[PDB]
Amino acid sequence: MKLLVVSWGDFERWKETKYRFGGETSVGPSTLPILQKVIKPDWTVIVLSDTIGKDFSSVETLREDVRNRVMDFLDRIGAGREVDVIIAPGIGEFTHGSFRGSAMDAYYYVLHALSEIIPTKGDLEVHFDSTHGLNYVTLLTYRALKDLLGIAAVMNTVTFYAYNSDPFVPKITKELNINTIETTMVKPTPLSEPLPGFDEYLCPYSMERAEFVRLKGSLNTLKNLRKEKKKLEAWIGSLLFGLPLLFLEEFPDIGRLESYIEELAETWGGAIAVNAEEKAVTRRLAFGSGFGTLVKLLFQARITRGLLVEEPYSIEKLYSVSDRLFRGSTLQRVRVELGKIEDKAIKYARKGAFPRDIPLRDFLGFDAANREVSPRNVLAHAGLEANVVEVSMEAWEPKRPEEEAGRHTHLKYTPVGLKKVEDIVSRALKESH
Amino acid sequence: MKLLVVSWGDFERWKETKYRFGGETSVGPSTLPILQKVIKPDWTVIVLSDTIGKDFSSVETLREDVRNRVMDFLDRIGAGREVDVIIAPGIGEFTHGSFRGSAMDAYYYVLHALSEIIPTKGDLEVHFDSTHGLNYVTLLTYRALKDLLGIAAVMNTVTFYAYNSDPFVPKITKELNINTIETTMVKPTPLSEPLPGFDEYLCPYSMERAEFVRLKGSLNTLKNLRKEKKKLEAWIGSLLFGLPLLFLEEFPDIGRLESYIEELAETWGGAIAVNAEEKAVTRRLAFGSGFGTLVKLLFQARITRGLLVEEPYSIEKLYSVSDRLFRGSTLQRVRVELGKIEDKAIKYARKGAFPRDIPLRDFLGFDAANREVSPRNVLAHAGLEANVVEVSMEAWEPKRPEEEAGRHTHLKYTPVGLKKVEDIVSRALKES
Repeated sequence: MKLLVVSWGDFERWKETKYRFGGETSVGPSTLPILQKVIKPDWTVIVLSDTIGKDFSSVETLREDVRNRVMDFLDRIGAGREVDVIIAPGIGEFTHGSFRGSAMDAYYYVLHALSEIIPTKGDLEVHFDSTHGLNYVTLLTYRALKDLLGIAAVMNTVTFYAYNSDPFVPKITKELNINTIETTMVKPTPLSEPLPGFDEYLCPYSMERAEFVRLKGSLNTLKNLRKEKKKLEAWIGSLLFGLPLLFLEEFPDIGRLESYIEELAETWGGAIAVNAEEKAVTRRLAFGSGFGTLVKLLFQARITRGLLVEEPYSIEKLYSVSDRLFRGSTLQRVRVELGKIEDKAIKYARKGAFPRDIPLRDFLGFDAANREVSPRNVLAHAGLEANVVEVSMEAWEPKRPEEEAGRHTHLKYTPVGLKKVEDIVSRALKESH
Repeated sequence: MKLLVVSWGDFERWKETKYRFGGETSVGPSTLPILQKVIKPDWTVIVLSDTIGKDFSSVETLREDVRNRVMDFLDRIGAGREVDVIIAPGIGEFTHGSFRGSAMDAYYYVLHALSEIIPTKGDLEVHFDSTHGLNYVTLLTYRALKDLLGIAAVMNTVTFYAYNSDPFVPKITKELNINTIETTMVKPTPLSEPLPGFDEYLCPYSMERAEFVRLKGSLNTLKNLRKEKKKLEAWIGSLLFGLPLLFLEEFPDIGRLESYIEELAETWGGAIAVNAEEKAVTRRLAFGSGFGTLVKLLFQARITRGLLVEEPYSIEKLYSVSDRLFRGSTLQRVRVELGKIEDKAIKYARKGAFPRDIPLRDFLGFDAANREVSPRNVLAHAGLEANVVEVSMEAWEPKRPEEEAGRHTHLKYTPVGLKKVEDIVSRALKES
């Protein structure tokens, strides 16, 4: 997959000029046609501001106005119609109208938009053109792209290239070169924010206190997220800290995440007041960090959903899951722990023994000291602490148990144990923020 | 400590307007006064393209010209004395001059500039304004800030704000609000990239390939990096993987890193050809990723120099170092491993036994047949692998061995062990 993303301003006010890029040459007002010719992307994404729109009879007429104007210009230049247009909420008082709201709305809207576009299977080569963009929309688009690509890198290889053209001088300019200003192999960065308190999903920009309290109090999301919060924070922690069994047992409900994001995103869109006479758009609700955390959580869930399997979890499965999610010293300590449990099963098997629903402590043969569940041991033993895990050996007739024991030995958290791990990991996630 | 960074283009062509910010109001051509009033910055930095320079006698007359007119403007709106100004290398054909070079030189030059300004001690509250910036110089400045603060976050609390104003639109604007476009607590991101091949410290932009090979061969930096490259990647690995004994033994020479950066910086500057008649600057050398990696490596070293304890390295010191340097599961893993060794030393101390210069495998009492040094065991056991570490206990008269053993028990890599570990960590960093 090759993805070209382009940050745009007022594309009608652009002058014709020449562009050099990849030994090719292009006469036109925009960088997009030569960028497509050289890079040959599988998909193009154009990111521009609401403040280009010249219609205030509706919020959906305002967008179709902008989308049409963009579709004309793509015919004007040689640009293909294979594109997505993210019409992001911009700010400021213009001659053709007025737009007010949180300036950070643009980030959260593009973040959510890009989460539904960037593929969640396969490698990503990403090209971002910033030549034509507004400073603040281009930073917030750059920030939103990077933050999602980082979650993508956990499971897949992600290369990111960024271009800007030579600055434009009215009639001195003969040919602007399109420079590469970044080429990066994107580091894997799993989500490491806890979900915030219920003040930080939607905030009131221009709305009477009681109306806001009614909208907030109407949201199913905030009600459910109260009871679910800890289990989701336990899942986030299982990627960050190297807990392969917690990852499987705590794997989120994608449908319920999809539900929360759509409810919050719909409430936002609905509270946009477009006053048609006086040419004015007020976004009376602002997005909060909690919306971005949900968008990112659902994107990390989609990226990793391919690893999930049914409820009997074998040491061999935990090995395979671990080799995708983890790297460096985290990957290696996980393998040593699975090693210790695996080697003990091989011993049990040579003796013709197959214990079932036995605590890991009894399975490894520990002393009667320390029945407490400390953060230390839960995090140091890749979440496979001896007082919280239950082991089951599915009976078989060994002949080479060294390669057979992994498929037949299953780990499970106890119902009591899982609650102790969720606290420790949830607290450890919040204490690292 | 509160810091204010701003991105500037041509600050003369800016009209008077009024700006609202944080229960305040101000009238001027720029946001800096009201930003400086509301935010009470302990220090301020301004990043401008050099492409606003007019007098092309040579390089020091451009930077001079640009610094003069800036220092005029900062008196016109009373921007105080607590200020640094970074004249970054821009490119393009302008009305009063032409500038040629890699577009990425402004990233590395500003990264270098910022690396000597940002405090490497105590917490940081960084405020960034992009209102008056060129797109690319503002994006590279933002990227350069984040890269360094991420390293500072290893050791200190770092909070970051970005601002941009409502657009100035000349023929309807009454007043412009200063919007906060970002509020973030900066995640600790240790340096996580190997040093590259000796092609990628300085690259020729417009130098004939025979002249480049000449000057690459005269740099004392690339010859001294030949030796150390592995020893430095080992150190980078020590933070990233949780190897606190390797962090101490491989702790780089800051004076020697300083001199490498300055030799690459002053070699780049000395390949800038200025033509007074053609009004044309040409940067014939471009900075490579490797220049960026050295600047970041020197920055991580200054940030953590405080953790380099005196010899010998005791289990108590390794605990102390570890507690500062590592978080989450990596910290808990390292603590359990030092605890294995400590608990052993306690048992020895109780029997009045004080083994001196004994391999860790004999101290822990291991089987034979396992003297191969694997990636797995070096990375999984916090670099304290039983075939590469030597233990000593300084004998004493114990009263509470559970408190004393920590202070009197010293670890170090064997000379053979350290070279194997360097190879394993260096390699693990390259596969990343």
